[PDB]
Amino acid sequence: MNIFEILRIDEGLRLKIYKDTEGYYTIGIGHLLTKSPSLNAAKSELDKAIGRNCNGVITKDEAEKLFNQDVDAAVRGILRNAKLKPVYDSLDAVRRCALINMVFQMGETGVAGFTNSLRMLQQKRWDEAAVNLAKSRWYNQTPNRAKRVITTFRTGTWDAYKNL
Repeated sequence: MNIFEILRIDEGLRLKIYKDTEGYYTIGIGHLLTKSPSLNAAKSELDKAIGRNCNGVITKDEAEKLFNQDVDAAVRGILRNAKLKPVYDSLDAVRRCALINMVFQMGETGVAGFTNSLRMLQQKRWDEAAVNLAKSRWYNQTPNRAKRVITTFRTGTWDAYKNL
């Protein structure tokens, strides 16, 4: 299983503008368009992102294009972040997917803020980090998805997504 597949599972795929779990305008595979309340603002950002007049709808290919860009961006962001890079470099390949998934969801800034948990991952105290990570707004808001990432960090396997 790879990052693309895991994220495709956690975000879904929507070809029309929709509101994410926080009420923000999104399209494709978790591609945030805007945090503004205006649909026009969103359709505007949409057309700018795709390079065409979309009228709030895109194609599968266009979604996949945004998705590759976003994943790429997440990785790069991890690599350039002083708090994140060291954690990421210390981890195994599976666990690296878990960190990227959180960053894709919440931004580098948001993740860089889990100081305690990051330290614990770095030290490879899996159980402790899993408990610490659960004590967050992230977990309370999106519990099922959070459990999937968390078990991934805890077990170092893809079992949580093997059901799915």
